[PDB]
Amino acid sequence: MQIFVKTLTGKTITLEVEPSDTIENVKAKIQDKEGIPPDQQRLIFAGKQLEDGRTLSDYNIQKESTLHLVLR
Ligand SMILES: [Hg+2]
Repeated sequence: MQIFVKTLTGKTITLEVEPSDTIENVKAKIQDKEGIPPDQQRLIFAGKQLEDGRTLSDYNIQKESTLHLVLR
């Protein structure tokens, strides 16, 4: 499914992911696509900071959802 990642620069990146994917993989996808080191990625959804060991499904993130990316 497709999801959006809104960065603080005003750029929104599109990503193809599965609800079963882990947050660490999502960060991996972002680094692969935008080159942002995973260690600097702070993802937020619904006011919650996402944890590397959890999955998108754990947070109820569905298609067309928008995550927020703040660089650490
Ligand atoms: Hg938002």
